[PDB]
Amino acid sequence: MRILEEDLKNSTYRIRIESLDDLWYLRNILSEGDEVSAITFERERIPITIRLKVEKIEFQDFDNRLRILGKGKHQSITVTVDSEISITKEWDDQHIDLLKEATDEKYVTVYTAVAMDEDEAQIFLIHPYGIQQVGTVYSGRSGKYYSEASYFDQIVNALKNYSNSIIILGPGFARDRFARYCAQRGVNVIGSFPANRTDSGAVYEFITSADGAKLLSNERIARDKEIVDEFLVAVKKDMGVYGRDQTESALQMGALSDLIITDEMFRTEDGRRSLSIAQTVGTRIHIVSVSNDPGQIVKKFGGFAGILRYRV
Repeated sequence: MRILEEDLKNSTYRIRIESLDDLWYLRNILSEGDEVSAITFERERIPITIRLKVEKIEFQDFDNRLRILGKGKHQSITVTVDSEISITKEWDDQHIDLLKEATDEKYVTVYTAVAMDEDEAQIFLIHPYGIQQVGTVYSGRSGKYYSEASYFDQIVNALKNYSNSIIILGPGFARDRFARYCAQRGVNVIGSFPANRTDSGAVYEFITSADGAKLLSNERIARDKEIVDEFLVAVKKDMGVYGRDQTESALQMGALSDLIITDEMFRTEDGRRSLSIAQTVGTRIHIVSVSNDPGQIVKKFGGFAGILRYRV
């Protein structure tokens, strides 16, 4: 994301979408009734009171449903890479952060991860907020025992359409052989790290490992993982709290050191309500995104979770 200009007086920022992921960020930045402005076409502007946003994680287009103000009837703005937008609203800390994050290369890097066996390789894109399965190459080895080269070859083809640093994962050294195979084709990798299985789980676990940390411990995905794990360990050790009621409850009595709520519940009034209470009470805040599995966990628990402390 790129910030073109701003108007402090009217709480506005003009941002330019540069990547697909920028849409995900835009989506989290926009809310209920914000005022958005765009130039449509012999150029004409279109200011709007947002009423609904249409966007699915990993999409390439973003739709702002609305009511024109700059007349009166419903209309719509379609955001895509290269689009420019003026957003007016009250910018709380969470939203300002989304902006600082979207525009910082150090935080939005995308990696291509290949978790492979001797007979199967799954490719994923590690977005700064979640994992996106993007294919699967079977070696067929069982059915042909066969040249591992044409399997490795299948993997390289599936990777041609992407251009991010590569991380190779997997159980038995098939990863090492493949990394060596890629070096001969020019294609160089950060890669090759052991992993129990060959599924998404492997990617998250890599995120959680020493090497994973050195690489992306600051990205959202890694952060949401870190806290939700703490919570999971918390609940096991009888120091955790889940569910709106129970959590809000423990929050109110300054009995919890960490308040974990979801992406979704933050767009909720209780959500925003509890965040401030949390600041009053002296409790750390954590907004986990349902766009990754750590978020999914908290979602299932109700969207609210907390880690206990001796009543403050």
